[PDB]
Amino acid sequence: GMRVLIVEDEPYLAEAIRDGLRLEAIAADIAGDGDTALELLSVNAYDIAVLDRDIPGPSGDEIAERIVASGSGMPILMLTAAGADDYLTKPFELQELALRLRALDRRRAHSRPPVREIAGLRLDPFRREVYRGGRYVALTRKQFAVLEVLVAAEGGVVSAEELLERAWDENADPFTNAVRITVSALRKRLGEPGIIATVPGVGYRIDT
Ligand SMILES: [Mg+2]
Repeated sequence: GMRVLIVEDEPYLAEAIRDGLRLEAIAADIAGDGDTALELLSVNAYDIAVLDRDIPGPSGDEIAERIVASGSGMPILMLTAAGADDYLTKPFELQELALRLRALDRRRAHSRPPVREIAGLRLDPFRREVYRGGRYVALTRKQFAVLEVLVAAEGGVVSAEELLERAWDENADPFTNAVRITVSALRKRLGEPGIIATVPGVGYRIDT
């Protein structure tokens, strides 16, 4: 079934909302503040984020911006007292929330969430961290952006030109030596065994 993240700070409310979804076959994790929300987003995968706007720590709008920047396409539903796919005013009927969640999910029912793990690597875009078999590998911003694209291709081949468009600038001056030296540095950082394969005329890919 569906897994959602509920971020709401009002006492008992986050737990009560998860409770109302339980028998709707919609499971949920909860958080009362933005720091906990980000920590959960670094570890678990969710189908939708339900975010109260005014919460302690990083606000609900700041969480929404970081989800949007992650490039996952995960739908976001904001809760308001009274960017984002939809907004819901508190208090709301539970059937109303379950309807919005299902509608948001089925719009993208056949799309796939990003590939963040392959061949031992785990990539977390929220903390911008890479783990190889559980071992932390520090990476520069450019190295991470290139690796993020290669991992998301799940062994598919990515040209040096696409890496330049996606990790430097969509209308960049097509010079690919910078991409080549960055991939080479990434290979040194990741270590043995070799995980980034070169396809001579086309580009690079994650091996196995
Ligand atoms: Mg609040």
